[PDB]
Amino acid sequence: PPAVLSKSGVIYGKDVKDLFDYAQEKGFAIPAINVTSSSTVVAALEAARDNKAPIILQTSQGGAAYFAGKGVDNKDQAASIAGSIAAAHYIRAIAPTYGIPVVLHTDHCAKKLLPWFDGMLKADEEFFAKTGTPLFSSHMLDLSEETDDENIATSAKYFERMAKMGQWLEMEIGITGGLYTSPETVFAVYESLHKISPNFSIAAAFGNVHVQLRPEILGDHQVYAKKQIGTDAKHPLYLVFHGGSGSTQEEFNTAIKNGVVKVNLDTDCQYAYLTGIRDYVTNKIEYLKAPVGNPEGDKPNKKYFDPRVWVREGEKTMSKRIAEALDIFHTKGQL
Amino acid sequence: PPAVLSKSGVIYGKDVKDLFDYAQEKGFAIPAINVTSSSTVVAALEAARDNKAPIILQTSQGGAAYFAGKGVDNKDQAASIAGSIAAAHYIRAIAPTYGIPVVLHTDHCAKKLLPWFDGMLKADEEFFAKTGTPLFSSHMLDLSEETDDENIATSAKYFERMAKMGQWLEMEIGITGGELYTSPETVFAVYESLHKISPNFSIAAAFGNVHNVQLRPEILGDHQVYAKKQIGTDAKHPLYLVFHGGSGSTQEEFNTAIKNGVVKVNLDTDCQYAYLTGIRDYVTNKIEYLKAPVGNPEGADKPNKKYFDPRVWVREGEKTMSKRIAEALDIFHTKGQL
Ligand SMILES: Nc1ccc(NC(=O)c2ccccc2[SeH])cc1
Ligand SMILES: Nc1ccc(NC(=O)c2ccccc2[SeH])cc1
Ligand SMILES: [Zn+2]
Ligand SMILES: [Zn+2]
Repeated sequence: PPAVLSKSGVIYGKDVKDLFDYAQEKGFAIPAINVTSSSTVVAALEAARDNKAPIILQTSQGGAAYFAGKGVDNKDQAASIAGSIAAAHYIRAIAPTYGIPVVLHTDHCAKKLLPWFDGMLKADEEFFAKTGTPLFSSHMLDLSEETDDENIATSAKYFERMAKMGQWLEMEIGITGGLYTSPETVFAVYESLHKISPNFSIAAAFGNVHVQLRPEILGDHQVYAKKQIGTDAKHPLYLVFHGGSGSTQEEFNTAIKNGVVKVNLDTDCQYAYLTGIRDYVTNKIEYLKAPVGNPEGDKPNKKYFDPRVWVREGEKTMSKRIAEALDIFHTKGQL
Repeated sequence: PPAVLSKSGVIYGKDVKDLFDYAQEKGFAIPAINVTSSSTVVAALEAARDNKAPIILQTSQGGAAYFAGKGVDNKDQAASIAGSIAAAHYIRAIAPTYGIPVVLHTDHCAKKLLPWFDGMLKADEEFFAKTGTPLFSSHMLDLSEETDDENIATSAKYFERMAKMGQWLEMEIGITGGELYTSPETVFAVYESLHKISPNFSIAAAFGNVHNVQLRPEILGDHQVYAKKQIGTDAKHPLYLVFHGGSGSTQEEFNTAIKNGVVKVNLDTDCQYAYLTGIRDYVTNKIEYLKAPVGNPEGADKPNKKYFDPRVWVREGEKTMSKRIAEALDIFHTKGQL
């Protein structure tokens, strides 16, 4: 039973691999929560701690720039860089308080956003040089629109640099090549990256739109790589499940059995966080400065407009949503 | 033209004193905004960069506990400690991007809440020895409900720890006795004992600023005149004074306070309300705010993702909070001072 399960805070290095191996041994996936604010970070960590689960927090390119603020010019990725770095420091500072291991990750980065990747890496190296761990646990590349050769080459280039800090890389491959992702395509991703380090996961195109979901193809990848490596391991790969919301428990179940360790579903969470604040539409009569239907012409509506009151409703409704995912992915109780 | 006017990010030590001396001399005060989230930090920093102004960000005990999460038990001030620390790293990390000096401060901390103060000072000291600077620019102590000699005494001991780091202390004193407005005699007692330790401190007196009695910013002039003669200096402002919680004061009441040497003004309610308004005004798109099924174009065939994305509606509250902050930076003549 790996030490990572009894740690609290952001985890790095071997702790990330041990966590993902544990997920595969025990048959569970860990949801990946896009976070855009201290308030969405809080809702995710709280859902995870209350369900005694590990969790992945990730910033997308736009989430990271929202952490910087939308009024910060982002023509040259300076806002995604600075904001991903500020979220990283915030999350590291508060995450230990929730008593759970946390994987700090960054989301889709296609070729035209590699300057944002570049900025995080430099920061990671800096941090790594003075503290012994990088700043982010994990990064994603999504060169799936490039040729698979170019995607694999560029991933590998970045991965070499990432492997010096034992940092995890998630990479996405699609159906471009030079319909689903063929198992031999996935294996070429494995062949290059495994040469550098084992610390990497693959998001393949298996009907997950983001005409039908084909989670069993993830098993064909695992079987193909099984026979190529000559191993008895059921799961030679670490697999990731992107988007395509509305998939049922059986679909998530065959994907997890086939070695998926991580599931991103961001429209679910975005909508969930709105509802609690949105339903604070019933208190609209008490939502002007003094003037309230309840009593006074003259009442102080301060106990109603305090953001600590209403924002907490979105946190509450996001956290419940994440609690559902945590059970559906069998990650509840796993610590 | 002090250096601090040209710096980006959270400022410390003497840069704080410089900023306040420059506030006192050019006749402006600086709004202190309560933050409870990254979103609300962003709103304050954006309004200050947009209006070329320095700004103070502060976490109340409850705001700091909010940054940790309401789900985090706070019986021993634990949420308030972790949350303010985590706000400090976040604010320190993002503030340089907005290009303005930022005072990172903490709000009203009474006797019962001193564990929160202990936990913050503990973290400032570790961080100081690692880096040469504390986490927080300044901290506030509010022991006004305690006897006045007990207030000056606890505040002197804490101020002696903060002065190793060059940290700024703001202390509040009320109308209590121990051996109706704060007397200039009583105010000078505070200055007497704290100034021996370091000059990096400001004072919040009870001058009718409810939080019977009328608002009297003229007594803060009485404070300066009393101290000035009792010291011998000939400068107008031997005290750094702060204006707490001035519910709807006039422009002239604020001008009186500023010219009597107030450098810092906080009023929490307005910001809170302003942040809400922008988000509350996304009640005009209620019909687009359930999943997948939109009134406007097509039910269960037109997606609502682009409207319920929090990056959209939260921004609206940010924008209306910064407009109010911008109006406050005008009112306190802090606009454009960089
Ligand atoms: N009924 C139901 C359906 C789907 C889900 N999955 C999620 O929410 C999820 C998954 C990954 C990341 C974030 C979330 Se909020 C949870 C519950
Ligand atoms: N018309 C008007 C009246 C008062 C104010 N003052 C403020 O807002 C303020 C002051 C201090 C701290 C935060 C804010 Se939002 C601003 C505008
Ligand atoms: Zn993808
Ligand atoms: Zn006060």
